[PDB]
Amino acid sequence: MKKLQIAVGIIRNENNEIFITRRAADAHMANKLEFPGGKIEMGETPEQAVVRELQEEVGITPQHFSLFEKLEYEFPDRHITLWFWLVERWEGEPWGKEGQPGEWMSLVGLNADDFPPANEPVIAKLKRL
Ligand SMILES: Nc1nc2c([nH]c(=O)n2[C@H]2C[C@H](O)[C@@H](COP(=O)(O)O)O2)c(=O)[nH]1
Ligand SMILES: OC[C@H]1O[C@@](CO)(O[C@H]2O[C@H](CO)[C@@H](O)[C@H](O)[C@H]2O)[C@@H](O)[C@@H]1O
Ligand SMILES: [Mg+2]
Ligand SMILES: [Mg+2]
Repeated sequence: MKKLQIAVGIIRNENNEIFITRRAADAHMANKLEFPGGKIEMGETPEQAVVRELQEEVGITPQHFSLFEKLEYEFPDRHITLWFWLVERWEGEPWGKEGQPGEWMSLVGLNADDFPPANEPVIAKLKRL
C-alpha cells in the first residue's frame, strides 16, 4: 500500500477564521474541504514542505509556525502521515492560486464531516483553542 507524508497548513487570521480550500472532484478525498498542503518530497523537510505547498496552492509564505498535530490515517487504498502546521503569520494574501475554491471560514463553524476523516481530531482540537 502507498505510504505518504503530507504537510498541511492551518491558516488562521486575527478574527479566528481559517483559510480553507475545496479539493477537486477527481482527486483523492474528492470535493472535501481541506487545509492547503501536499506531499513532502525527497530531500525536503516537513517544515520546507508546508512552506512550498502554501506558496504553490494559495500564494503565501508561512513564517514562525508550529506543529499543531501529527497523526497517521489509513484510507482504503493508502496510508498517510499528516503534519498539521498552525500558521498565524505569513507573507502574502491567500487566494485560489491553483484555480481552486478557497475562503475564510470561522473556526467555530467548521464541520469535521466536510473534511477528510483524518482531520477529525484536529478540527476538534482547533475548536478547543
Ligand atoms: N492537502 C490536504 N490533504 C489532506 C488533508 N486531510 C487529508 O486526509 N488529506 C490527504 C488527502 C490526500 O490524500 C493527501 C494530500 O495530498 P494532495 O494535496 O497532493 O492531494 O492528504 C488536508 O487537510 N489537506
Ligand atoms: O517546530 C516548530 C517549533 O519550533 C519553534 C522554535 O522552538 O519555531 C521554529 O520552527 C518553526 C518551523 O520551522 C519556524 O517557523 C520558527 O521560525 C522557528 O523558530 C517554535 O516556535 C515552534 O513551535
Ligand atoms: Mg494539495
Ligand atoms: Mg499541492
